[PDB]
Amino acid sequence: SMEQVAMELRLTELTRLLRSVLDQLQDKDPARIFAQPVSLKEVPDYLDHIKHPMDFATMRKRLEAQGYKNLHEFEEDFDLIIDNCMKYNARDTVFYRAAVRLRDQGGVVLRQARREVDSIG
Repeated sequence: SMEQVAMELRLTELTRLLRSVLDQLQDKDPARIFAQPVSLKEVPDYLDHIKHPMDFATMRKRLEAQGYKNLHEFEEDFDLIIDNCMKYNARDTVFYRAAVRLRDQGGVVLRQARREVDSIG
């Protein structure tokens, strides 16, 4: 139907905006701490601690299958990256501190993305 096509054009445009948002978020992680999944070879107990792992590569695979229906879903996954790290790692670590910085800096980007998703519809 033409209605289905139009919904698909909206999904595609959301996907384009989310890709730019994701690049901007990942620049706030110049150390690449959050680039890839936590390795189960190197942290074999990780899944006893963290139930829903997340990382930027995993987000990127989802995005390119147009798997985010809205910004809420995308923010949930970004929040998991930060929140998993701040539970698994202690306050006095390079990992926890990188999370806090990504959160603070990413909040700016997300504040305007929420306005752009609303605005462009």
